Amino acid sequence: MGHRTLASTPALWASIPCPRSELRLDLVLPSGQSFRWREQSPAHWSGVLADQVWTLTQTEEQLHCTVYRSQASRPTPDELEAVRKYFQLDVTLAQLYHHWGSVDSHFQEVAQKFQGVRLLRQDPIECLFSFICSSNNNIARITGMVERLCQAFGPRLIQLDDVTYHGFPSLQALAGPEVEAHLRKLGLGYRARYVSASARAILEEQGGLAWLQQLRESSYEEAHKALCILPGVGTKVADCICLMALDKPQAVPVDVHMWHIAQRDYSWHPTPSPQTNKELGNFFRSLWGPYAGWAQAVLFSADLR
Ligand SMILES: c1ccc2c(NC3CCCCC3)nc(C3CC3)nc2c1
Repeated sequence: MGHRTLASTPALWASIPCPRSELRLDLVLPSGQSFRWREQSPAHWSGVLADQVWTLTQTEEQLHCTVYRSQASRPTPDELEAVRKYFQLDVTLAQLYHHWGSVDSHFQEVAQKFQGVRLLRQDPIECLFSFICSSNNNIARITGMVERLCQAFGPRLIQLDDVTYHGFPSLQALAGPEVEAHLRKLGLGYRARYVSASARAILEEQGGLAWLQQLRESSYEEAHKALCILPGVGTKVADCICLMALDKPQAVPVDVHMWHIAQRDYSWHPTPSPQTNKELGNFFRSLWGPYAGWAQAVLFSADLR
């Protein structure tokens, strides 16, 4: 079995009305939100979404989706709802791009060269453990560690060419007393202890998946504080999970990367440290407004290119 392309199997693809202004897969899927997508063929993005493998590709006006499960067929309208939810396609980006463009002139400039930078709505467990794997790491090496984590502890879904896709591990799988030693063997280093000890904390102390739904329904301030009780989850990782899985669109994760960007392109300086990081966060919330994390995604994606 091989990765599908739109050209070679058109009947297996369902289309979503989606202009390049609302979504660019190439500025979203590889741009440090999810680490589960690879361009396995030009303009064709393959990855695990809701425990199934998908390939996504787009033309000027449409997003095209295929799902690998039986006999091959088009995604059902119900299956496509997972895709709509993941890309938050209810949110009209054009309205957000204008509002940011008005209140910030550098952004306005970047925005018309980098259309369709959306924020994924990610599964809380996948997002939490992926961003625990993100510390002191580039996108390349994070992607590798997450792949090896899922290979070890997640269910095998399918093989396409020489890529074996796994579901994201459950809390139960990551909480086991052998997990930390095995994840060290896979090169996660110090992040191994964080993954295993956080899985255990969530299961035994916080009450499982119910806690991450509770944090979804809570304020940014509550949810951020709540996440920072987990081994390996400080301001940076808490802000990532807040923005990308817990619907806190005002969350702005700040590292040395976001800092070289604000230094150069915004003539900012601390009046890199916890105190200086929080100031920077506050600035971007003051400037861009209640969806500041989304505006940050445009600049970060832009900067990676
Ligand atoms: C490794 C992996 C991912 C990221 C990352 N992802 C951003 C997070 C906020 C918006 C969208 C994606 N951001 C940053 C900096 C804050 C800019 N560093 C990373 C280092």
